[PDB]
Amino acid sequence: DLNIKTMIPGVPQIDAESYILIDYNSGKVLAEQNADVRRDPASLTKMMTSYVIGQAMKAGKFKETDLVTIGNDAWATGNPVFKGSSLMFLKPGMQVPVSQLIRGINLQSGNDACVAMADFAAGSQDAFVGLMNSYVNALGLKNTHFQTVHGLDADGQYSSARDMALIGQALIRDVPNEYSIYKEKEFTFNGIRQLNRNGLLWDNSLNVDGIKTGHTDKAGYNLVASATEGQMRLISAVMGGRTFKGREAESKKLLTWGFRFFETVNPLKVGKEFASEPVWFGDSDRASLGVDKDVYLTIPRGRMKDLKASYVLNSSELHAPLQKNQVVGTINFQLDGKTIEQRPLVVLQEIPEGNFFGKIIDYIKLM
Ligand SMILES: *C(=O)[C@@H]([C@@H]1N=C(C(=O)O)[C@@H](S[C@@H]2CN[C@@H](C(=O)N(C)C)C2)[C@@H]1C)[C@@H](C)O
Repeated sequence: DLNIKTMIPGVPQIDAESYILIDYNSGKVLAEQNADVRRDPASLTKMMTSYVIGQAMKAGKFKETDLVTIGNDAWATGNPVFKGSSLMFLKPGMQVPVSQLIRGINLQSGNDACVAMADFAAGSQDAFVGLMNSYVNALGLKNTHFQTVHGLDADGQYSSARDMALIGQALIRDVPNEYSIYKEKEFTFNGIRQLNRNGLLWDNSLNVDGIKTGHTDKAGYNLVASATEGQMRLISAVMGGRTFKGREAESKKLLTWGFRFFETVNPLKVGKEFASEPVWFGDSDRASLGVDKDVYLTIPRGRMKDLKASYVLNSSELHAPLQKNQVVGTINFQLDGKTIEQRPLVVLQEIPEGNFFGKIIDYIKLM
């Protein structure tokens, strides 16, 4: 009858030590297990490296076509610390376009390429790690600290499924030109073809434009994945997966589960009037009320027509002056009579005080 419509879906068991599934637009956590346990991120570290780089290029600090000259510290076979790790095989003296180095970072997980771009972007690796951890602070991540540009095992570096899912959200949102690289399945440098090890890119059942893989014998098998269905986008991060086949199978389970049982809705957009309230002492009698940021809600799929919204005002009356985006109350979104999310009710257009004097006196005073 209606137990169907109010059904909570069982969450599938996940053969991973830590995971999280979130909606990209709404931020809603659909499923989680040990999402805040600090773990080693392995090459998921390179998501942040890519984020810092994308911010730099966004700010015009360098271009795709600028040629980086490879220094001694990015010499692949000149630094045995790189042994047994993925590399794009850079040698001192080469001039490699920025567009190729970031593809070594994102697609081949090339640790030498991270060193190349770090010195280029920030002058040194320490400076670049400083940018990384500063963006950790700027994004409000609470279980993430970086000590390398590549994600080779550093004793004091860690992250979490939630923080890595939030880093992936930040990538898609803040630096989309950089994020659009992760869907490329193959990249060739210096006559060596290497594959993007995110096998979900190959899965036709999903529209995975994918993020980053990572694996060390201490981290396990890590993968941050993102897919779309229509205009809904989900993000999954599993850490401590058992095998390469295991981490992708589990991630895919979360993404199809999330898509099948939940949907994302956009019930109100910025600048569209949600409500109207009288105003006192103003040049306008009424205030137009809405949101300063588009509302995205994640609800059970099919239940959109059952979504109801209402609002409360912080004060009994509204007195001018009122500014653009001044918060005067709360919008309540309810499903089945229960409030499922709130977002601030704000003034859509500033409303100054009365001032009804001769327009010319006004000018004259200025003049
Ligand atoms: C990041 O976690 C490390 C790097 N990244 C990956 C990955 O993209 O999944 C692994 S996979 C790579 C595939 N073949 C293995 C190998 O023996 N070599 C040397 C290429 C590893 C890899 C560990 C990064 C820190 O190195």
